[PDB]
Amino acid sequence: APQETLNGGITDMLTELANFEKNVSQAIHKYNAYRKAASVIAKYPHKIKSGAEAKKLPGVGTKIAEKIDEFLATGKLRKLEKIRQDDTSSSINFLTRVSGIGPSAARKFVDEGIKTLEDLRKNEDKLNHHQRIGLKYFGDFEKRIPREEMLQMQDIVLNEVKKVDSEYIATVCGSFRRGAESSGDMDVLLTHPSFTSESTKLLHQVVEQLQKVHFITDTLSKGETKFMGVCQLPSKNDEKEYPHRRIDIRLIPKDQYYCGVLYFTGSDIFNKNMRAHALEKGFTINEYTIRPLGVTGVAGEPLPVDSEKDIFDYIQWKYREPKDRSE
DNA sequence: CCGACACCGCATCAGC
DNA sequence: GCTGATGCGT
DNA sequence: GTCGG
Ligand code: NA
Ligand code: NA
Ligand code: NA
Ligand code: NA
Repeated sequence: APQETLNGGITDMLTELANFEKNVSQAIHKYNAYRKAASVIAKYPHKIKSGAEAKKLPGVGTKIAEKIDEFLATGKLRKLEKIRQDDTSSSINFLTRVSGIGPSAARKFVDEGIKTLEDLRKNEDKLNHHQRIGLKYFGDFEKRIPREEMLQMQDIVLNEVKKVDSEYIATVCGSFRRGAESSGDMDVLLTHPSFTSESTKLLHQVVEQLQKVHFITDTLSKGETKFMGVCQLPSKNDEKEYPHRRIDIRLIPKDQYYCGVLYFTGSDIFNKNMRAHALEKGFTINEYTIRPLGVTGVAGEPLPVDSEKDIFDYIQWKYREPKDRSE
């Protein structure tokens, strides 16, 4: 985990570029290209001396190598400096930081003169439900969640779920499950023996109880299988109130639950490699199932999975702890 | 050279 | 009103 | 923007 001081200037630059591609130029693939470049460089255990050196890293190509050369010789990048001062682009880029406001909404807003949160605040009528909530908790949503708070949050979630029906199975996934010391939000995977792929309010009852005890404070979206909202830990009489947090709850069929827990636990890298290894072993693993691949490439019916290990067993790969799934 | 870069639930829009 | 497409987010 | 069939 090389200190940012190594190539932080370079990594910051690529990430800033990444954001403008995504939020202003609406070029999602260039956005991911810059992210990938910044990721590989952020991991590089050496202070980069030239673009040629960086180009050796997978994800860093001709254009980025050239930009690195400019940054190393001048300490900046003309194209980035210019776009920072651009009132329109900087505003569009900024507005996307509000949950619910994507590249399209941000452009539409800036086009009609709405460029700041203050502007947004004065124009509630132009915001949909999600966006109003995103505006309401703008600061809180950008704050991270200490593991200690994630544990208290888990305590409430697991308690209320069991209270609704002791047969529910709930698992808080994400980096939190891998042992991370901080999380950006809470991702809860829920299932019930009564719910399977080929079988016929399970989610509603849980969301409702969480609201009843005033843990869940707002709802961004809610259907029969996925809830996205806001929650807040109860504050101690006198204590500063805790920040509002983003929490998602997904109801998944029992027979596909562990493939789900596996995937949403990550990391994104571990998923890539495991899915790779699975292929060569003659298996295709996605978010919902693991299936065998015949000699001509024809996928067969999904294999029974009753635990994460079952998945690991199928592809000959000793079960690895979540704490060791960094890659 | 030029297509891939993931799949999908929900809220909401666009077209009929 | 219904159906499909789009925006957004994870 | 980068990769690769
Ligand atoms: Na490269
Ligand atoms: Na946003
Ligand atoms: Na954003
Ligand atoms: Na019971």
